[PDB]
Amino acid sequence: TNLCPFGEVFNATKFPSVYAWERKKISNCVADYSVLYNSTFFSTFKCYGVSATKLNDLCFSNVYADSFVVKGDDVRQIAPGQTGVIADYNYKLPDDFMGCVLAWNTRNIDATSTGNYNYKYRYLRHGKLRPFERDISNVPFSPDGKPCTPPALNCYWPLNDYGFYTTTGIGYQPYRVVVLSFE
Amino acid sequence: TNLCPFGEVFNATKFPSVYAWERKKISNCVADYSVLYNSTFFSTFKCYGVSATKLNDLCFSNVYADSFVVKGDDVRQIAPGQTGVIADYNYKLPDDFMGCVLAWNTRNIDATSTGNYNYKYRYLRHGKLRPFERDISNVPFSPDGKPCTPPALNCYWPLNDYGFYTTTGIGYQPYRVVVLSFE
Repeated sequence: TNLCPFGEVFNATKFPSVYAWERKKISNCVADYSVLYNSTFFSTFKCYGVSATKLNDLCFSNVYADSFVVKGDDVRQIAPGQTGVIADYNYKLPDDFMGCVLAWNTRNIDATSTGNYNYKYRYLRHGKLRPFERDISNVPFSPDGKPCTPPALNCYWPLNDYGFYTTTGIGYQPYRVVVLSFE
Repeated sequence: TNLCPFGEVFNATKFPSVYAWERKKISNCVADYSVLYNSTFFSTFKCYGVSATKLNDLCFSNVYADSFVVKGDDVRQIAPGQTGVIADYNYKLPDDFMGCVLAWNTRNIDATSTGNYNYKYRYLRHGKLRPFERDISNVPFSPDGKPCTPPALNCYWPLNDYGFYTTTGIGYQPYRVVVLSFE
């Protein structure tokens, strides 16, 4: 009884911004993938920290699922040991990560001809994130560390919008991402 | 009844050369990964053609398993859409591949300080292989296509040995590869 709430993960109408990534717990449930929508085709499906003795982990029966959107060229940062703005300041996996990263192109729902700017990422921060840390503040940033009031000079806004347009290359298109941690 | 022949696949003492890659069918059985070896940790675990409604394919219940050895720098050729000597002349995945590619570093058992030369690959051929095609011939090769009898000019032997040494970078180290097709 109780089927896994994978629909809430893969088929959610809205996905979070990566700076505001969301986690859902999946445990103590039966998996029925037949009640998900068809046509969710993973262009990335990469698993880390898996051993032959623990191949049963790919049944996904006890899992945390983290969801967010990035641009295509940033999907490579959702891996252990990566650097760049997403890994450093938004969503960080541990080096010893045990889990899988799934991504799929969502140009058709997440991009517009006029530009969808609803998804954001943090580009400035005082410190990189530890693994599975999350920062949701939107506080003026000063390089020197001092508190800071716009329009003061050397005072910056730490988030930047992705701009998702319908007529750009794949590296600039939106990807929904789900990271499953074996647990 | 019947526990999966995964031991035969993952735990074999000798692996095939990639030109002479081997296939094993795994179906009508229940998995017991416990008897497999601890210490087999996959440095590559990448799945292709998966969709959300087919996530259960990752239980690996009905599956062909292809095994062989390549060097580290060649593992990237074991993916859909790749070119190079291995993809072209040894082992070809189709563009529409539905399955997972697993690899792990085996310097410890497949490389020697003196050089292990038991693993081979084809480096000369007239034409690229079709997906899942296997060529185990070893007849002399002429670039003009004509029949060939060594020791004549423009006559060559089409297979080369990998040389696996203990004291080399990871790109030159041996990797055991298991490709699991959801077929």
